[PDB]
Amino acid sequence: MILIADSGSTKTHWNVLDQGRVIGEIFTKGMNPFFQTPEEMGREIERTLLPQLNSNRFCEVHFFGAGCIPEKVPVVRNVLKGCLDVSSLIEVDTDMLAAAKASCGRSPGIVCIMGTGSNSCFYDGEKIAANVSPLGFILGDEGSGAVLGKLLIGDLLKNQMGEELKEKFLRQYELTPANIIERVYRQPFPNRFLAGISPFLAENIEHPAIHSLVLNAFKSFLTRNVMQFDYTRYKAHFIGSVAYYYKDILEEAAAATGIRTGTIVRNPMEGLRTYYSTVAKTV
Amino acid sequence: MILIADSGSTKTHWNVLDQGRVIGEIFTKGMNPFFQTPEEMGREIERTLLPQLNSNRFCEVHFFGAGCIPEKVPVVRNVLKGCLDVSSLIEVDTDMLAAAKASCGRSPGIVCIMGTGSNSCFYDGEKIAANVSPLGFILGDEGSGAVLGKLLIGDLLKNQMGEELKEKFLRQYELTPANIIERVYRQPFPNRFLAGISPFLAENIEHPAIHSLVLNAFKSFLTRNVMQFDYTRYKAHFIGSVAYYYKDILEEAAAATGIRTGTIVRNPMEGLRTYYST
Ligand SMILES: Nc1ncnc2c1ncn2[C@@H]1O[C@H](COP(=O)(O)OP(=O)(O)CP(=O)(O)O)[C@@H](O)[C@H]1O
Ligand SMILES: Nc1ncnc2c1ncn2[C@@H]1O[C@H](COP(=O)(O)OP(=O)(O)CP(=O)(O)O)[C@@H](O)[C@H]1O
Ligand SMILES: [Mg+2]
Repeated sequence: MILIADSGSTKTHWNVLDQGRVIGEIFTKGMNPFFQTPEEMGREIERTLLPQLNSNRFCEVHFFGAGCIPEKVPVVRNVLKGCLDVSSLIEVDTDMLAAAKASCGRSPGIVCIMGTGSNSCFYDGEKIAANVSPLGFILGDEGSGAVLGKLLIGDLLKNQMGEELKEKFLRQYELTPANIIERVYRQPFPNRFLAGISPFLAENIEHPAIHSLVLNAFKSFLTRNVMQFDYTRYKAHFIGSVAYYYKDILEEAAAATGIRTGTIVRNPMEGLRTYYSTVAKTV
Repeated sequence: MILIADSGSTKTHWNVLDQGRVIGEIFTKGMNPFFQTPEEMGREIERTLLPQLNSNRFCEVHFFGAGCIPEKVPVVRNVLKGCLDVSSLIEVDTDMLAAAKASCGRSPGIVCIMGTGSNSCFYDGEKIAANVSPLGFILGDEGSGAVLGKLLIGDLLKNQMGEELKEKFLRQYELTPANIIERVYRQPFPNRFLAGISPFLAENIEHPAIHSLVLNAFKSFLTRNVMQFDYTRYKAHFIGSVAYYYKDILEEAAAATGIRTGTIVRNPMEGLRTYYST
């Protein structure tokens, strides 16, 4: 009856709300209109989503994703209307707004995403009222998986972390220094590659130098992004796998910088379902 | 007459030496064999160097450049041989070895380059004996023009430096944030773009936040790169426009970190002239 989606770098999460039930665990590839053509997006829904659905008939669709800024929402709406039989309404907005709806519902707060990339905004309870452009894995995106990966690879290859952790990393991911350079400078989606090797931090978090890398990265995200908003007045909510799997260090960073922490959740899907059952039910 | 050259990402510096005199000072574009075919290098030499010479006869050529690793030495040497009339010797090596010969001559030393990129090595008096791979403008290249540019843009756009400096930057270079994202992530030579806007720091160095940016970047270069070497035994030499035009801050970084600076020079040409005169 209702279809909801949150689209990230790696995957899109789809949920169906129908007759008081939730059907989750429906995944496709990411669906970012800055990186995919309308025919690529259409091909992807047709081939990978529709087979997982009993029907393509829906009352409403609420699609959220990276790249679904104003300029791109008509494109995405178009793709969806061509694949799905939607009787009422198709909403398209950003992953950030999904994170806000999930974590804050209908009330105000500071909302942050910490996954492959990172992002932060002020949500007024209805819409994003302010935001800090992340700037990508090179210039910004502090605390993201990609930046964590960027920091780690720099530390290991420059021998900042000793021989053992370096060789353990290269052996684990079957990388040479030459391969890493190739992938970072000369292949598509280097941010994805870097994020993909960042779990090495969580696995080795016991090492003081690893713990420190993560702590400093997070402090950097908070001071450069979150502290731009009225943080002494509003809780900051965090959504994403980086936020979640390094939750202890994120709280440590917040205590050290002076930020009131709120929700820390792995993904916004549970919160979005709450949104569409409770608050958004009425409209 | 002998011809000496030091080639980086921006320029190739050439000197003609004859009878104890420097007979010409000539610039062409950079010639990196990883970024140019042998053909393209030949054309650039013929079109831009040769018109600036009054003969193409040299006893020796000594060409130093980024990318001129052993793998590429035959390719570069062949282009030079096909463009010039050299009687005795064509030597081809790295910009790093040029910095070493210039700053150290025949004595050991720690040698660093701080230009568009950065690099650090130990020179044993004859050849480079050890080095720290720079890792490029994303992963490494601490203290480089590219990285200074990267730090600046982040700081300005994320409002860490005030509104005035941000507006001044965007106005000066006729840039929007959209343009910047485009140039950094989706256009060729993003490191060159970043390095190309880095002079804004030198132009605004009296601003505390600007000075702070540069000091911290230099500290990071020293701790991550130079300190890998036997720096209490050898003084560290610095070659490059970034090392030169931020000399005072580099010395401050060095004193803060316990590194003993030697030579700080804009480029190795002076030193290379001394080298070939002994
Ligand atoms: N168990 C785990 N331990 C450590 N890191 C993990 C992890 N599971 C995932 N990650 C890391 O989290 C990052 C991606 O998390 P997430 O799935 O939230 O990103 P995403 O790309 O879908 C959101 P966006 O694109 O909006 O930033 C990657 O860096 C990944 O390696
Ligand atoms: N007067 C000046 N003040 C500050 N920065 C300067 C400068 N002149 C050049 N730069 C910057 O220095 C960087 C390059 O340094 P340099 O001039 O040594 O060239 P390079 O590193 O490409 C070696 P080569 O000269 O052989 O090409 C660029 O970011 C450039 O804009
Ligand atoms: Mg120059």
